[PDB]
Amino acid sequence: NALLTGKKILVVDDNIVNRRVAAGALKKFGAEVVCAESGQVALGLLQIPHTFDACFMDIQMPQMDGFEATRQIRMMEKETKEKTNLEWHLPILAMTADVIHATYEECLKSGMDGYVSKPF
Amino acid sequence: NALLTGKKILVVDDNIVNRRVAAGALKKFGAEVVCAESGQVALGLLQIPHTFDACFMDIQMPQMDGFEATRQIRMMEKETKEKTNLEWHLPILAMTADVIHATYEECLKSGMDGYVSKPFEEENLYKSVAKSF
Ligand SMILES: [K+]
Ligand SMILES: [K+]
Repeated sequence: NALLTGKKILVVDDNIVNRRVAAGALKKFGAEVVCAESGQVALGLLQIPHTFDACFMDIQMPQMDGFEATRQIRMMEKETKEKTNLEWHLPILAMTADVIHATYEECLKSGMDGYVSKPF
Repeated sequence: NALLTGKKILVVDDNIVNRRVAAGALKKFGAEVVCAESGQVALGLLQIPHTFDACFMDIQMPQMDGFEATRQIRMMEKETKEKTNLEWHLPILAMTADVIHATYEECLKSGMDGYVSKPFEEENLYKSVAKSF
């Protein structure tokens, strides 16, 4: 509960800056981190059984986005449930930062002066 | 005498709940509020010269979104500056909540267990230096 020692985290992101920064953040608390740059690579790493304890899922990726990739992880797990009678549920947290920042850049680009924080 | 007393706010939003909430809230601070359901209505209300002190701009609207409408509010001001030399710069604040809500609803629908709001900050950020050749 204080450190991530003994945990293995999958970071999926198609931005090399995100992959490097997330991994260093998680490694500073002792996580073993594996990075994937695409949904296909992530699905290949998540063949059941795998040893990952949690996954950070970039929602915006070409060819397969994070929603699709998640849908297929859940299909993989449902298949395993049916054939092994054990329930696999990898924790998956979406990484949305790049949808929100892109949104803020179009606001500024269009000429808006700011935005409402925690808006109406 | 309340905080926005004497101020007139244009709320542009195509969702009736936001219009009702934004306007009620702003009126409690003493603002006179006008609501618009579309960018075209907003552009019509912002004929220069106008009496609006601020504008809240829904970024996601059919037919004309808030970026477009903003883009044309700025052309109006630039045209005025060019032709009259008078400086108009309406304050425009983006309303982005419903884009974040939809994204968050899509995460749930796909099967994710949650989301990270704030991005990963890097540790030694202001610790970098400019090194000279
Ligand atoms: K991305
Ligand atoms: K909207």
